[PDB]
Amino acid sequence: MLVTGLEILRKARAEGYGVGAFNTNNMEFTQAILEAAEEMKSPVILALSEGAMKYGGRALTRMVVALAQEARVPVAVHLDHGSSYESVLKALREGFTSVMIDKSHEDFETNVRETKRVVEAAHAVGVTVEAELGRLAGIEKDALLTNPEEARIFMERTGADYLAVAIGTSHGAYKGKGRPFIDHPRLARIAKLVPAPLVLHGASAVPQELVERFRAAGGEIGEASGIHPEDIKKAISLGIAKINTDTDLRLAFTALVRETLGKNPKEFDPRKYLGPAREAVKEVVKSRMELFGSVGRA
Amino acid sequence: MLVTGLEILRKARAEGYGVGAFNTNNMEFTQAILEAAEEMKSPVILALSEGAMKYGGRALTRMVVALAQEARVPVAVHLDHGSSYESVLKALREGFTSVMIDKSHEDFETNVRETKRVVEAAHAVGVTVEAELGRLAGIEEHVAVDEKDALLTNPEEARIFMERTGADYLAVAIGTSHGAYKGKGRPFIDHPRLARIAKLVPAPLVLHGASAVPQELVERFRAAGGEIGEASGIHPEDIKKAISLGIAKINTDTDLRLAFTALVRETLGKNPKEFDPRKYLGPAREAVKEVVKSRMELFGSVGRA
Amino acid sequence: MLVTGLEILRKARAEGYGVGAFNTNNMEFTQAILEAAEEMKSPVILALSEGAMKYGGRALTRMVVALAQEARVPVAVHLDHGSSYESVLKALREGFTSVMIDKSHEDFETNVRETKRVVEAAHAVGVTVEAELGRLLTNPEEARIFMERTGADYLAVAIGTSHGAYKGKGRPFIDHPRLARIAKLVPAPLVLHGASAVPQELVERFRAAGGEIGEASGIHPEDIKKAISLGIAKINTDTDLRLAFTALVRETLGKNPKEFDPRKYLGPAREAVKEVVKSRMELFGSVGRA
Amino acid sequence: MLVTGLEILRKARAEGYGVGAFNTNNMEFTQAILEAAEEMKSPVILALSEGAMKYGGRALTRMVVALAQEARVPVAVHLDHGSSYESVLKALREGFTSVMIDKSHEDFETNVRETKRVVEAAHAVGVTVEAELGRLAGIEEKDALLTNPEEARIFMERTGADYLAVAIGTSHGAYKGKGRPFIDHPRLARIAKLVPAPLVLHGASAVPQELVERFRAAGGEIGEASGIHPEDIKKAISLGIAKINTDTDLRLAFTALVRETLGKNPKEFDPRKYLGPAREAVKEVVKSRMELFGSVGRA
Repeated sequence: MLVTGLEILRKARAEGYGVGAFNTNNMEFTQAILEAAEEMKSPVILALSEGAMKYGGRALTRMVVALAQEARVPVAVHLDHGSSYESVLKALREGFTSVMIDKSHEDFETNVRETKRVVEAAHAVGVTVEAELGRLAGIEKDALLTNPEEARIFMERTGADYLAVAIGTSHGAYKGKGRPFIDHPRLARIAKLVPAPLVLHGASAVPQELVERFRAAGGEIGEASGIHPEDIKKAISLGIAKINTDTDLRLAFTALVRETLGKNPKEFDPRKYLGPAREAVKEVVKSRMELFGSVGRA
Repeated sequence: MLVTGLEILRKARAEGYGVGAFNTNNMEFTQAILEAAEEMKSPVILALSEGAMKYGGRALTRMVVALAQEARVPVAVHLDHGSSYESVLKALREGFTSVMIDKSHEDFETNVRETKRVVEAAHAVGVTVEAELGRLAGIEEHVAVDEKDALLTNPEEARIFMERTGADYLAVAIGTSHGAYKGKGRPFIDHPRLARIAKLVPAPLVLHGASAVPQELVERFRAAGGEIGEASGIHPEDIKKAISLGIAKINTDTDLRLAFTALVRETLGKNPKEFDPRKYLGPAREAVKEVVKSRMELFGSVGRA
Repeated sequence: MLVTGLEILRKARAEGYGVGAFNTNNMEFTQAILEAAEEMKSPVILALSEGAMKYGGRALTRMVVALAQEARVPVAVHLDHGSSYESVLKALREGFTSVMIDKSHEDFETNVRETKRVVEAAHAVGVTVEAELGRLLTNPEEARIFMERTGADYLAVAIGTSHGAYKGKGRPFIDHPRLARIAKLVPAPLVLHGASAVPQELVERFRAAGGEIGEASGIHPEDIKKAISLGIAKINTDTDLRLAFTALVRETLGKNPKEFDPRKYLGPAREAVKEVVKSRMELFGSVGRA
Repeated sequence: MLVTGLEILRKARAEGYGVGAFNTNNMEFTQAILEAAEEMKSPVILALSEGAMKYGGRALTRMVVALAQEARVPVAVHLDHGSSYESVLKALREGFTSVMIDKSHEDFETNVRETKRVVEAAHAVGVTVEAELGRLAGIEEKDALLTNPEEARIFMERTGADYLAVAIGTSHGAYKGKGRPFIDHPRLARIAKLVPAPLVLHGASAVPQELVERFRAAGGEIGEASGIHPEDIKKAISLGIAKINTDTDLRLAFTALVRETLGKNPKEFDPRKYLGPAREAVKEVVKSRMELFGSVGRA
């Protein structure tokens, strides 16, 4: 059933577990993510960037909302990192149950202003909002990360429902040389000041096994590095209630596409290579839920 | 908008042009097909095999019906070679506007029996029915009494089959067959046979296994991933005459799969560092859209919406 | 959320309570019933007769199915008393999650043939079926055989009720012994049709607002309580709903001649139906069962 | 099929006819309106007021939108007289294809600010907006409650609104003015020259005598009911009115039938038996309306 973010994110933080948000751009990804959630009896978030809405169009948005409603477990549909008030309005129009505008690159007053305007429109129609303070970039001394104090003020001036924090993560397959630094003490401090559920983006693990599977097939990838699993577990115990995963899914999906087409030159039936790719995505989603502890939490 | 197609097809034959039916299995194929339809302002049929339904499930069926409705051109959603009564029932349940039961391999009475049962079920819920007589197998120009009663639709039988069953369309067997290997050189199409059947069967006619399997495409596929044999499809001119002769609905599947895969292979082959799905499914979807468009140009449905 | 009748009815009998199946013909009725189920945190069944489907059309079926999915309680959408195989097809086409063809009036064999053919089509698409044997009596042994022959999912038995505002004179008959006997031979959930309470208070209210009603007679509460305990898991409800609705439309229009705003007389009428549904859920014991 | 108001209205004004917008509050009304539009091969607008939003809830909004998409004729779903930005947002949320806010009671600049903000939100979403300037009041003081033409042109230019609702004499209800309601056509004709965008006429029910008396007969009471004369509608359209709203005529027709069936049959309590013919009467009214507006066959 369709629900807002706040719904399940609160029980998540109060219960000491995290709910995974997974990015999707088409049918096979949406199925993999929802079946995984059904089998694991876990709540889940379908994340759709603006890039997704562009590639997906009406086909994607109506289907995600439709499958989300028809699922037996709680499912929210979030627009991730919206870039404008107008983008947010389109997400509200397409039935998203949670939205967010990324103005973390703006000065404080501008971020508060943009965010607050989004909060009023979203709440006006029963939708929840994820605010964003600090910039997603790996590393403190320069204070490019979330200021816990500013975080409480941000949440108070805007009336956002949950907060995305910058403590060391970043999108993509190269989050750092070796194990990326995650500022836990900073996270704990923010958590003491912001009781609202916390959000962790750019959280892919980029597992070595997966990195090698990609190479073994199509190949070509550098010193890829993701967020260490132990850091995910710790960040969640401090208050992270929502964790996004996009890169691991893309990698798993393409690795299977390449090995299937590589091993079967004569093959030209789409489902024969996209189906296995879909399965691999579903498996990734499940270990992800197991990792976050959202299993059996629906 | 969502239509049953009978009206789409009736106007197709009445005006001597064909409407393309295109197989889909996911989002990318559905978008390409429908966009190609919006462009060209052409009516179109979204075809889903039983394999598509299993692969796509509710996600696919729900999406195809929606979108079909939203479209600004006439769109029909057909089952295509339904294997059983229960298969047709699943199609009715998922909102298809036209179903098809394939019992061409069975004797005449069993075909009629099964088909008729489908017509009653479909018509009870405002859905149209396509039925086929004769096996879709290729034939050379050597066989005598073979390319007659043995294989290929027999006109007299056609009229009778269509009358005993309440079918609305009728797929005919005149030399076409599925897959990329339709026959050495230009596969023979029994045009006179099609002509006779049309003279006895007024209902719109349907042509399956009609992919063109263009050489350039074959070579593009080999140039990338590769490995395909002496691909041979139905000649464009045969498609034109057949259409001028009463063929109102033409199914295309192989051409789309090949184009889509050709592009996936080359994009992934050219950019090993790529793992963002849309980077290879996007250009693959675009190649499918272009295939559909040219297909509509060949069918004469451009601007017929 | 939208589910088949079996899913909801199976647990009902296994838990010792009954689920109400309330007939709807339009928006206000569908809302009254769903809002009742939500507040009572109870599973519910929306029943649509062939007349309902005729009157409401695709406007009604689309809506009922949509509201049911979005419901925060388990909801089933039933064709109730289908008169033909084609009628059932339509119900499956419109997204119904449960169907039933009424062939009780036919001979056993005809009933079994007709019903078996419905079970085959519905099951083929994941929809469950209710089968009827008797007149709104039923032999406990005929049921067992009837059920095993036609793989139906739940059975409605003739125990002494009758769909109408006059189910007898003194008190309507409810052969509890006959129920237990069949409940012993049929483990599948049992259904009770024509079990309206046609309350004295409502009859009086209906009359006070103009409008005539004969010696109204319905089923007694205790009989429902006992029938349920014995195995009745689904109780069809309609008459009482129409009465309350009409009772209110009348007095509102009578006490306000200048009133021509539809929501002014249909709204309080919708309210009365919601209240009947709630008390109906209490009686069946489905409150807080979602 | 679902379309915004602007599509059909622009065509209407150029071709010289009007498209009817009919208020609905439940299923029966929505069915009556759409069936009439289908049978008349006419485009139609389904109008929902905030009262409708409250009364029908999500059940009504989702149904109206779905049936609109399904129809074989152009159908727009408009919010009529939204009372706030938040209200307009909800309407965008529920899939409406045209919205409007009514702050015409406020001063010009406040009205412009409020409308422009609504325009930006709707257009960003592919939805069109109807602006309102002036108070809907009957007349026989000058510009105290009427639509100042030159002000309209300025109103439309500053607020990128798609169409304009004018106050040239109409008002809501079944009591529009003693005798024949006065319609300030000249006022309309001037505004029309200053504003090329399609015009809208609210409070335009005819309140026909044979329906009023029909109501009294086997029914309740009603004062000296009076609506806009058919001629005033026929001409207002020739001068640029592309959209005409009807609400009261439908409520009356519907209640009249409800009252007659119940009154003539005290034993009746099957809702479909009294709502059904009520729905048929509203449908006949809608059909006559389309005929009057000149939209038949314009689908």
